Amino acid sequence: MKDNPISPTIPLDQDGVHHGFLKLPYSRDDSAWGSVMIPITVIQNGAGKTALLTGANHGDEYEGPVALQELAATTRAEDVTGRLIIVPYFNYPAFRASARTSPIDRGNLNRAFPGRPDGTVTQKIADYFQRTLLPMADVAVDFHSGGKTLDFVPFAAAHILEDKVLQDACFAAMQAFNAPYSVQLLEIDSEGMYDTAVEEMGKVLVTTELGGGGMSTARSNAIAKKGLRNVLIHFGILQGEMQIDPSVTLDMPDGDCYLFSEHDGLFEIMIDLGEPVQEGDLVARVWSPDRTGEAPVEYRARRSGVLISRHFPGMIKSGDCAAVIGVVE
Amino acid sequence: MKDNPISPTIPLDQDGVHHGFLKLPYSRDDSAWGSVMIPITVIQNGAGKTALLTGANHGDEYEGPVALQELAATTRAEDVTGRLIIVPYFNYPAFRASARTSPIDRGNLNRAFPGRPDGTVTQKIADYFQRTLLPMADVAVDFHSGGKTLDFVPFAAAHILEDKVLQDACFAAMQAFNAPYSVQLLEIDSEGMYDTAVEEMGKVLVTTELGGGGMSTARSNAIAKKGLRNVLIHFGILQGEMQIDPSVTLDMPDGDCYLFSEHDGLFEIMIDLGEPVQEGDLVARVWSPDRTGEAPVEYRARRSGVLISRHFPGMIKSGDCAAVIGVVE
Amino acid sequence: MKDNPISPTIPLDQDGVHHGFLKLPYSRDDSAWGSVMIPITVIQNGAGKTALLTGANHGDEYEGPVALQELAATTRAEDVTGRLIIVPYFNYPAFRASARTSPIDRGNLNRAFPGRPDGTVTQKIADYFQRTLLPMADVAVDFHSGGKTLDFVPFAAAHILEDKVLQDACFAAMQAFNAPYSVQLLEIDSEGMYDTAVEEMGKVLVTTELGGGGMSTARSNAIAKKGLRNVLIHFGILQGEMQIDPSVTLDMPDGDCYLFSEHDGLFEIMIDLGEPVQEGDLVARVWSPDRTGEAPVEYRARRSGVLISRHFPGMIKSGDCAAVIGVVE
Amino acid sequence: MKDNPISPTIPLDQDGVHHGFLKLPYSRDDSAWGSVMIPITVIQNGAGKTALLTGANHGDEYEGPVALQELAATTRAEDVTGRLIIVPYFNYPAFRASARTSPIDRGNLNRAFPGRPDGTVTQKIADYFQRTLLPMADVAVDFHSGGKTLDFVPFAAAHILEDKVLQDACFAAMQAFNAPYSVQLLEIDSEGMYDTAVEEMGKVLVTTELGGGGMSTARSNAIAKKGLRNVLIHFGILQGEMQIDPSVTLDMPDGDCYLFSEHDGLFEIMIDLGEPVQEGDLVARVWSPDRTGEAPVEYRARRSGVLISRHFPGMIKSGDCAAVIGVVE
Amino acid sequence: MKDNPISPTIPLDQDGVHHGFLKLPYSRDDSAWGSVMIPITVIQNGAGKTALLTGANHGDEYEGPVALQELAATTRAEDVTGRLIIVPYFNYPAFRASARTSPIDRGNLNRAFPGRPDGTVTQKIADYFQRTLLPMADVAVDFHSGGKTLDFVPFAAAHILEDKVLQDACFAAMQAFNAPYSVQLLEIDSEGMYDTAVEEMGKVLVTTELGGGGMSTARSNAIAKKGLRNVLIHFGILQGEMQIDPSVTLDMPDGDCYLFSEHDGLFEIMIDLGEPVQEGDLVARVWSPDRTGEAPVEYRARRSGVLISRHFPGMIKSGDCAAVIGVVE
Amino acid sequence: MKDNPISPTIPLDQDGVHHGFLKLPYSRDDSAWGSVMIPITVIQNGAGKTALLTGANHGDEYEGPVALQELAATTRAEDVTGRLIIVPYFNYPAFRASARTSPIDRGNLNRAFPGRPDGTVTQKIADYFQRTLLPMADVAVDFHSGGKTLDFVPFAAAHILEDKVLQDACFAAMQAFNAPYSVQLLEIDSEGMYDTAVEEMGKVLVTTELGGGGMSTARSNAIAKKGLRNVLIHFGILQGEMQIDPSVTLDMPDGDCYLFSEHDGLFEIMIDLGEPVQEGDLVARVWSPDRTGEAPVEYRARRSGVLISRHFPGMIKSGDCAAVIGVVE
Ligand SMILES: [Ca+2]
Ligand SMILES: [Ca+2]
Ligand SMILES: [Ca+2]
Ligand SMILES: [Ca+2]
Ligand SMILES: [Ca+2]
Ligand SMILES: [Ca+2]
Ligand SMILES: [Cl-]
Ligand SMILES: [Cl-]
Ligand SMILES: [Cl-]
Ligand SMILES: [Cl-]
Ligand SMILES: [Cl-]
Ligand SMILES: [Cl-]
Repeated sequence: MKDNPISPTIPLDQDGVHHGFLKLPYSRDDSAWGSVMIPITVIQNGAGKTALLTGANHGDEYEGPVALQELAATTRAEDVTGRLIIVPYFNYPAFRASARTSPIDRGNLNRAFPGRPDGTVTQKIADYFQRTLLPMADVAVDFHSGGKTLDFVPFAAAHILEDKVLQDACFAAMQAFNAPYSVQLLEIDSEGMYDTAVEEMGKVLVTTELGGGGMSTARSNAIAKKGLRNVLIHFGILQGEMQIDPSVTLDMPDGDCYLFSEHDGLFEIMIDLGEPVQEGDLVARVWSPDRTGEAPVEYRARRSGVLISRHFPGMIKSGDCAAVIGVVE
Repeated sequence: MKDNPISPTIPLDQDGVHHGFLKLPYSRDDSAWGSVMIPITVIQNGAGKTALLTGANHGDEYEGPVALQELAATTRAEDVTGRLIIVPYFNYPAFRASARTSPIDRGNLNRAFPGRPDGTVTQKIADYFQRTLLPMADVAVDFHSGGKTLDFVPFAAAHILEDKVLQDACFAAMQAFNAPYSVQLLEIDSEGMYDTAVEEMGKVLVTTELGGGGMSTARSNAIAKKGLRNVLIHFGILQGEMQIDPSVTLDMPDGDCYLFSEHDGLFEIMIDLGEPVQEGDLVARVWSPDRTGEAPVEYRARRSGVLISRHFPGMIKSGDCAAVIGVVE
Repeated sequence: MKDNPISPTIPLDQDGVHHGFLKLPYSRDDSAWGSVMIPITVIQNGAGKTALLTGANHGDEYEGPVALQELAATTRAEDVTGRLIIVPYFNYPAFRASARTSPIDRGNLNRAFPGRPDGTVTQKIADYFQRTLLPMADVAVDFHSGGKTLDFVPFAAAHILEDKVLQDACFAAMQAFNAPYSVQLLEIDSEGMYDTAVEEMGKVLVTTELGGGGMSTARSNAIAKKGLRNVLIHFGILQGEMQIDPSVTLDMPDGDCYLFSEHDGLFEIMIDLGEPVQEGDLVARVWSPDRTGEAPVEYRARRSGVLISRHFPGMIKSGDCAAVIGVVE
Repeated sequence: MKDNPISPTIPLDQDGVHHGFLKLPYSRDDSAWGSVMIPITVIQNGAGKTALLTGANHGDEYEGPVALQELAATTRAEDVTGRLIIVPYFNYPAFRASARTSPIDRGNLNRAFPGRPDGTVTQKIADYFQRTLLPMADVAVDFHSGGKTLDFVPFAAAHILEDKVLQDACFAAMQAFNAPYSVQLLEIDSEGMYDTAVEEMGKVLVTTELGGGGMSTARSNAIAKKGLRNVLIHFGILQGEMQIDPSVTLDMPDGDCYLFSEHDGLFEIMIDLGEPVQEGDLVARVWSPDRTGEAPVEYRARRSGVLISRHFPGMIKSGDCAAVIGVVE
Repeated sequence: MKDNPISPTIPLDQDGVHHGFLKLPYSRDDSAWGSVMIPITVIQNGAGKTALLTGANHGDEYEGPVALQELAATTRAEDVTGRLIIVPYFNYPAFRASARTSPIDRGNLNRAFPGRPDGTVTQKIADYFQRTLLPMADVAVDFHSGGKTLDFVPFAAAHILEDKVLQDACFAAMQAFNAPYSVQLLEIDSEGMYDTAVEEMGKVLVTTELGGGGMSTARSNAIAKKGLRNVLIHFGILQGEMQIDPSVTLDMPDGDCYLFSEHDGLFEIMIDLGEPVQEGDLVARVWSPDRTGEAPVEYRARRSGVLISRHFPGMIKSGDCAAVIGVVE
Repeated sequence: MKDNPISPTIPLDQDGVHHGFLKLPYSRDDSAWGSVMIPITVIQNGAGKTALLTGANHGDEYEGPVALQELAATTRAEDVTGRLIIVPYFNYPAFRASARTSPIDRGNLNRAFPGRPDGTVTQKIADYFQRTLLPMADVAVDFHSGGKTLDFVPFAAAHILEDKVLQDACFAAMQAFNAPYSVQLLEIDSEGMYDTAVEEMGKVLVTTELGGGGMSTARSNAIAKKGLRNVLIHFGILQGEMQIDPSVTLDMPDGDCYLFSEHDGLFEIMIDLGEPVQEGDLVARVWSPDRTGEAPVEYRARRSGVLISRHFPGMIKSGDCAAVIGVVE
């Protein structure tokens, strides 16, 4: 396989604090000899694990990026035993466009793995992570949130894996994160995902869904920072005492959606995130976007639980997931 | 002045429940003989005031539209003493585009008054309301929310007016709405506004800011429905007992913004809506959108209070209002 | 009033055949020192009336432009007694974009009159015609067709005017055109129209609707050529014998539309142009564009007649005129 | 091969009338957890063939969709012996955009076969038809028309195939359709086509070209309905007597085009669809789109015949097929 | 007249060096409570004239902006006797888009005067300069270059004015600038121009054309810096000795263009900027953009001189000014 | 492999002068039966080499196209001994869009080789050149310039190749071209390039960089014409005496860039093309595009030399190559 064309502007394996870029050549109409300059910080000191920390895998998901920018700007080499490789804006082009996917190639980075060194920009990013960065990491933390179109109760997630020893390691790392909700689930759609790239190498992956709507709050930003610091202590890279608060564990959500809208319209949710519903209760109504006087279409809960995910925008489209009802363990 | 070209598909002054459209002729490349069909419901019965009820003055503001669609679809003529003229989607084209302003003319309907019958689509809407609908109304309720770029604590607002008798009437109607926050304020920018069109006629206007972010919640939707029902009881059009809960009154916010961003970047708010801050406390930080390792720009509270408004999206732009700190009476 | 900035590249009042442009200065991002070069041909010889002949008042209407390009390219000075001022592409920018309206300013040239010399490109075109060209003309012929969104039976039209002497002159010119259908109608929407600009000067105007759909046929192109040659003989500018065929006269259509769609969908017309319908007969059905199994919405004839106009495209929008039923005299 | 991700919202093999959707997951910036909901109706009763019926393979071709929506909405289970699988909008996204090709991926569905379950939306549609739906069908009817850029005399077509037994079966089905014109032709460009997908399985395919211009007429819509009903009787699925009218058979058109334009301009056709031309007769002229006085470019018939296809829009581009001359058998 | 809504973030009349913004409120879909933050620097010390210095009146013209950014960043209060008001990016939105005109309103700022406080963004900029900034200035320097579509020999220009005393003052200031070419000309198109706004107040205006093509060179940047420093010494605001080099004076160019292209194509200029041509010499040829083998269209010099302006891009459009031939005094 | 679908409208191997097109079928929404008509001229006479001559490999690079259009229009068969195959607009769609890459597929033709007959338009062009045209050529001349974003001193280039006999042949052809600068360099990025397609067949390739900025001058156009005529004499196809002027040879530039910008802003170059710099001298400064008063970012020469390449536009982006310093042999 050809070598990936990315070259860092900083060394990745030297002691100290280094701030620079992954330079990905990108020739196009408005820059014949141009590049995508992906921000990166490496902090390395003494002996320990290397953690690869990413935010904005999707460009409209902000909690991880806030936590990672602060981490990169405020952590001293002397506080670290091991290595932090910090990339707050993973699909950097998508992040710059405030979009889930890249405006260069419409690439969903989270489904681009293992990528290729001679493909689209998004594929070249994936390939560099697959073959260059991940092999130097022992563990990975990849932050997600709902994005502009979805909102979730704030959870950390661990995966059901064939390797039960790794599964337990991932579960322990997820507990350390200590988000207000905790999940362990089988990933239905594992092919091409970043999580799969990490896990199939035998490495612990920590992942989240920390809110959504294309925004973040002080509370959600604080969940990301605590969770990040906690897992970094768990991995032995940072030192100190972990913050431990109550967490609500959700029964195996099957990761699937059952309340798909069959109509475009004005979206009216009937309960808010985290709140209970009984089987048959109204979860949402879709009102006509183009006339008055018409009965709304109703979406009812198929079982009892709490609302764990919702369509975010005021307007919903045919085929959109309206809501997901989860079950507290 | 020429007559406005809008013609309703239903009568506006007949007893009963009528659902139809304001047909605004709109000739353009993709429809030579086309129209904007603005949904409208009229419900009239017995004797009483006429209320003109609008939502989606701005197209990305959803609480009012939910409350008004439900009102139009579920109210019986026999429940009404007076007249309801219900227009859930006021700048209908903006609403269809999920945008603050119309995609036809970039018109901000809320600053288009008094409009003109021979202008842009937005101006023709304004002119029809100014000269045809408002003169048949005794009172008006015009719902707002922050839109995609802003979020507010949920308030009902009444204006400081030169006519102190009307000012008191507006204040009383705002109290009846009974949102979780209550405001009375002088409008700095009154020229061209819908509120001014109503108030300068000597008529009570009820207005709100019920959340934002281009979405609504069951809680915010419920605030709109209760407030609407309450004011309609206050105006004698609907009957029943009002729902009265506690409300927090905000001292005269001067309606202005003091924490303008001077930088594009990643927006980190430090406290959430409704939460307290002391003078000099950090309210927000703007992180570099294109590198790591840089100290963030900080925005500090100029006085003590609670956060009443915030920039919503993850990314903030130079010149955006970051936040507004209000003071509890 | 300022002088219009248009300058012809040819003289407009010299004997012979001259082909050139109306140069309208147009400074913009992609040409700081640029122009719109509107094609024009002047043919002048001996003594007689001047006719001003325009096509593509709307840019997606093609019969007139075909007839006028052929006229400009094939008429000898020696065949003319008077003057032809031939502008096949009247809203030239709209014509170049294959659009009803200009892509520069969205201007509908047909409603831009009297225009202004310091306005938008479309307004400057109108102003030049209003103050420079029309005053040198005795008569005008302005070709229309339905455009991309409409189709009409092919008619020549004369207007009901306050000046009954001019009305009769216009009627006679319309009869000479001898399209397969003939109409005389009161124009409901006369303000700003080209037709009004001509007629209020006391001048004969010949106008048409010769088909539509953004295309033309050999038959429709031939209707335009015969009609043009006929009226030019009637006006004494060209010599020869007129072609006279049968014409169907339509009773005063009121120029208005009664079968507006209230739904977006798949458009199914039930009779074709020129064909009869009885009162209450189905004229069109609108099928759901996004599901199967739903009963279609039906549009029925309000009176007996023949179909004289129809919505053209497969997809119809809310507020589109579906069809117009006319009555044979 | 991976399973296709499409799941129907209805059963496809149960007796009765079922209306629903093929849910194709489609995650993108404006819907992270979204779908393309392709309308589908299944009608099954008793014993017989299964027919797979598609319209809007190309999204700007309307006759088939009208005929299929009516079929899905008006056919009773009790009228059927066999199964109808009805998909009026085959490239559903293209249909929603009124475009030949999908706005998601620019996919021409008619050249996307056999597709793949992990490709673009258009490829996933093709793959589902190739591996799931077609194998449950005995016969297929796939409607085409010219689209926005082309118009054809209305024909049903059967293909010259290597399997002469199937060729005869296809020919018989085409005769039953009984369009006003009949063709049997060798398909030059068979790779990737839907027709090839059906035929190479040993299955009868019925295909058409029923007009064009991005519109349909009552006559063309009626041709589609009769042809559909006729072939469904021929296949034994519906009962009744076929409608048989005269049909004109065209000699093997070689499916190729010889009158390509080498110029952009104003398109003037000289004869209309179905009308005769002699060898060397003028078929079309292209006039300058940007000046007057220039001789037009002429396109002449290479042999005698009738006009069977034409460029539709008023403006023609360099490299566009102007016209095709066919020969009556 | 209403007050302009712009408020500076810095004082404009205080001694010292102040860097900030003109905050122009700008509410729109992507920022409800947003602003255009126009950069501004004020440097004031001791006694003297105030100069108002602008670059990027057009956003794709770069020499002035380079010279003004350096001036604002490197000049000490102690070096100044008077006041510098420095706005390197005058049509700031156009500058941010690298466009001649604003992407907000397509406004050409140079023709927006006197503007209005309640108009478009561009008009509000003009109004603030007309009524607030210009009245506090004694002199103005407004830099231009050709932009993306034009290139000029580098000149400073002074205007022929009715006030001959001011005319002489402007001429003297232009000589001090000492560009490699010098011009004094009557402005044909004076209405709405910035230059007119300054001059009609009785104030000296210094203007330029320092190159073009949407770029600048070290030589052209150096012409701007020397010229700026020179005029600031001439006005008594900066101290030191002026740089004086040879300058070529051009005879009254009439500011008009005579070699307009009547064709789109590949543009071949035959002589370069500053080089001589004789009457009848070939100045440019336009080659067909869509075929080979065709004779090019030729543009010949109407009189002897030197090339002072040229169309820049490889592709030229109908109506573009190809070139202007000037005459050395 | 399938045959490429391109068919010439002229013979390619007949004596004489032939002007026509490569017809590449291209079906799309705005032309169902359309084509890309690539201009081509073939001139053949007597005995000799065939040269394949291309311009506008990138569509915004104009010197080659000017030289080749003139060559195709002015060369007589009788002047030729051999064959010229002249394609002035190689990526024809990119040329028509004045873009580096095709607007159809964003294809960079120069990296599309060997292409495929069933791929994108750009790939089909490449495939036709790879398998049809190149095999009939003995030599190739492929013109480049910087494009809209880059400017270069005008050089002819020859490559360092493994076949040292061919390397010497290429070097000799480059010397004959006799541009004002001469280079021989190892191509770092050879995979997929046109140059590689030619050279790996054992054939001499002549290539250039003759200026840039999306424009050309009489001087740069003249460099292209002389160089073309010279190499055609060297190859024995045209007769006459070569023009020989001084040429500056550049030491092996490594073809790489070391002064990448890490900042968006206003670009100020400090020396111009061809001018000397010493190690550590300032080559460029990037000024803030959104405020005043800030120190600029500086880019310094890493070694002594002359400026051989520069970023062209006024605005530079993060990751853009600012400049390249070369060394005179
Ligand atoms: Ca440790
Ligand atoms: Ca009452
Ligand atoms: Ca006569
Ligand atoms: Ca049967
Ligand atoms: Ca002084
Ligand atoms: Ca020879
Ligand atoms: Cl994903
Ligand atoms: Cl507002
Ligand atoms: Cl009109
Ligand atoms: Cl096809
Ligand atoms: Cl200007
Ligand atoms: Cl390249």
